[PDB]
Amino acid sequence: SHHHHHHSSGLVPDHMVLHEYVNAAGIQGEELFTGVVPILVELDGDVNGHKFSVRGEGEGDATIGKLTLKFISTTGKLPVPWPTLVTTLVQAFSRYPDHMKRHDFFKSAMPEGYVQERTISFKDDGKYKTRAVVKFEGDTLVNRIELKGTDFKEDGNILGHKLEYNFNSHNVYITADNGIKANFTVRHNVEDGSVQLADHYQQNTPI
Repeated sequence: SHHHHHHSSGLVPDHMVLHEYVNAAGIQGEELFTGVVPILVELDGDVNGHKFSVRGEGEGDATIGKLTLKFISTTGKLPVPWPTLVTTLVQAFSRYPDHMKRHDFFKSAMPEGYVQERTISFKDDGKYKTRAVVKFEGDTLVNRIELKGTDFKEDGNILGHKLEYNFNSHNVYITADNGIKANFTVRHNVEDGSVQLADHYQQNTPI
């Protein structure tokens, strides 16, 4: 009724390539994750009124907890730093040890999927509200997202693009909600050596 994911991310050279490593610890739909699974990501966003869209493609291998995703901004330059979109842009690919596969809400909701909603509050700055559908549509796992960002400072670390293009490791704590809830705090390195925290509040509902 309470476990975590450990997440590690590599961001590689408007465009971003993301390599993700995720495993669970702390304690029917699984058959779609035996192989390598193609992934499609679509995000439509508005931050302080700045509209943008992101499209991503890649594939995931949940038996080892690895994902590779390539993203492009289809509307030109992003109004926010790519690192701030990483957690929004598929926790079904987390590797669960055999002894706790019964807690894998994300795979067991498949193929029908789940709705994933978050509020992400950047400390001393604005917030994102996100709503996503994560599901299989044929042989492909899709993550379809609407993101609304509000209350950001124009000279802050987000709209001012002061975050380093890298990503730290995090623990994502998960408990049963007939869905799940999760809470965690992301740490973003800032170009002046400070850290920008981003509190994540998440609720997932099966479809």
